[PDB]
Amino acid sequence: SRKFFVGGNWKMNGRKQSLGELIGTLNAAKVPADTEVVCAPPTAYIDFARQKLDPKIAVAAQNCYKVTNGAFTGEISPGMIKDCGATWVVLGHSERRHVFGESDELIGQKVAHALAEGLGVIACIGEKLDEREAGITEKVVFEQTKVIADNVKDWSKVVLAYEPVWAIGTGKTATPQQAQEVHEKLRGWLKSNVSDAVAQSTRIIYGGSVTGATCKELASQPDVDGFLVGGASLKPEFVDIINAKQ
Amino acid sequence: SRKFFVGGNWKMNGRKQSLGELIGTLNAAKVPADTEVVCAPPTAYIDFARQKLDPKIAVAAQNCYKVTNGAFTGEISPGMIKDCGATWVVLGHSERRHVFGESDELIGQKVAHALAEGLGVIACIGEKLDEREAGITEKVVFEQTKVIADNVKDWSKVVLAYEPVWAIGTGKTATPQQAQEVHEKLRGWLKSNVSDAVAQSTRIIYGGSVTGATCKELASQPDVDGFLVGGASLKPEFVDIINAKQ
Ligand SMILES: O=P(O)(O)OC[C@H](O)CO
Ligand SMILES: O=P(O)(O)OC[C@H](O)CO
Ligand SMILES: [Br-]
Ligand SMILES: [Br-]
Repeated sequence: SRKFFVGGNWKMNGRKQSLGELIGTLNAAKVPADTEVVCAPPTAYIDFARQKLDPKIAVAAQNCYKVTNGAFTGEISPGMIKDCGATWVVLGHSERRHVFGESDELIGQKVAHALAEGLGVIACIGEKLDEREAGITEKVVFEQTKVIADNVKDWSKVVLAYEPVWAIGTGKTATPQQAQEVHEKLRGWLKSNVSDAVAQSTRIIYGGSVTGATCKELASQPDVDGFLVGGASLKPEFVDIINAKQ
Repeated sequence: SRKFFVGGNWKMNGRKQSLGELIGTLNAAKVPADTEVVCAPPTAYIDFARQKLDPKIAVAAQNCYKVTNGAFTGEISPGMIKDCGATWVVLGHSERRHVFGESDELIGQKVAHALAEGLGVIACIGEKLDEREAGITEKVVFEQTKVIADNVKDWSKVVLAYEPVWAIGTGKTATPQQAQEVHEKLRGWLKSNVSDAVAQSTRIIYGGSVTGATCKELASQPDVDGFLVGGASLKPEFVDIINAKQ
């Protein structure tokens, strides 16, 4: 079976004192069996966080660029992420796509480079409000997933994260059934376009709203394999989400 | 007189071993009198670099966002930069504007927030090839400088960096006279729109091509107050640029 996967995306939050406190709480949690936990600190704290987190929890960068070095003020490369002791990167997050304008083409190029350099990738996909309302959820997320898949040589290194962007900051609520419906369609895409084996083994994690009170029900959806958690990842509640299958 | 200012923008280059070596070379340089030196490491290495650089050299972040915390995967805030021991940030660099799409509006908002939080800002301006060819250099760089100035409460915390984007990756060469001409126009803008005192005291540094062989002549231009150095900042040659007024 697919190992349950819980990522905590700290986004642009934290300073050393409060992140050290958060890390103490996470280090003290008992990670259940067949559960994989990854935390993504702000870029200025990747090295700091990796030093303080126990190795039972992996560290991800929140983003990277598509070449190993160059004239890209403000960027970091996979080589730097590895040099700081992290082993994952989040790519294609909805904030990168829709606040910072990152294109599918660029995201695919980043995926190829990060994977070639030995990182795991949490590759994020999701449709916006206008896309959902127009009925093109499948067309959008299938094209996003195709670009990712076109840049993957080794699917063991990839986790897909579905973000219901249409239900984040819009007034719409995504129900667990609506989440499950998209996850099933994505898994069917993998079966038809990559292979049945890849479809059965790839974790597809949910990146919409999740709390301690809702995580059990979401995790019980048959095609939801874990979470990419936003705000709750900064709080002790994150430990309850780690235990959503318990 | 205006203190000569030399910034080294390492861009997306370096790993701990080679950056430690570079830092050893810079620590061993004798900084001449009335010369201010600032180095901008990749974001993953701000803290590392500040720990290894002697305090005679300041550390800058290569970019930041416009609020202190929030849902901005891949960003860092001024509060995090200060928490890592850095005291400057580079804002508006041509790669952020023209590779990553950062608007003037956003740059002004970042300037206001970084300054309010106590950082110094190296605020970058410059016109592209099509703008130069259309004869609108002044209109472009004056509007960029106006947005910056509209977000400055304390000009002692600001350095302006002119980047001749029209002469970077285009086949065009900016001559020292062409650089001086723009720096003079920018200083005249400050006189007419801020105050004569601000015009006389604000460093306007050159962000075009500079090497050990050309730095003396550029630094001798009357309105060129130093450099924001790109590739040479990764090499021992950077020490010769520090000494361009000697
Ligand atoms: O970036 P989000 O997740 O806050 O939502 C972005 C939407 O596309 C709004 O344009
Ligand atoms: O970002 P530069 O400095 O390499 O030049 C960008 C130009 O605007 C090309 O569009
Ligand atoms: Br805080
Ligand atoms: Br390297």
